[PDB]
Amino acid sequence: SGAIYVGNYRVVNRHLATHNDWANLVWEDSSRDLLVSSTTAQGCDTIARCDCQTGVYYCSSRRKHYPVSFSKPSLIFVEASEYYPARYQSHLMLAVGHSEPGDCGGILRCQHGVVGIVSTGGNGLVGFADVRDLLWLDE
Ligand SMILES: COc1ccccc1[C@@H](C)C(=O)N1CCC[C@H](C(N)=O)C1
Ligand SMILES: [Zn+2]
Repeated sequence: SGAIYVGNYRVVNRHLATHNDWANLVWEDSSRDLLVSSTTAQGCDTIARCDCQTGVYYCSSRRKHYPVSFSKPSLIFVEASEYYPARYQSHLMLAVGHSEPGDCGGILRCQHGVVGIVSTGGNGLVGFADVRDLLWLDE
């Protein structure tokens, strides 16, 4: 679990969005596993606007943060799960690291701010849904 809170927006994994997220929907994209909802309170987070390929992510299944080198946002095949059919997920970045069911929503940060959230795992890999291209989150 986990979310980004920036301005009057909440960014979550689309497959973990609640009834309240859907009732306050701003934007969603199944191909990216992202959903953004509106909030009444002002958020706690800053979004990175950069091309960093290293950072640190939070892994809830270890209660620890790990440093990672990750690929640039790209179109990657993701196997079927209970939440999606087998498909290509866009704007996804991969790295070597631990991620299991439950770790989705953990934040990946570089020195400039939030980069994205955990969206895929298994096989000693961890995948992050990028949010750095969503410039409107800042306004
Ligand atoms: C079967 O899921 C796992 C198995 C081992 C390890 C980890 C997982 C989880 C985290 C995972 O990668 N996904 C399930 C939730 C939606 C994800 C997506 N973006 O399509 C895919
Ligand atoms: Zn950066």
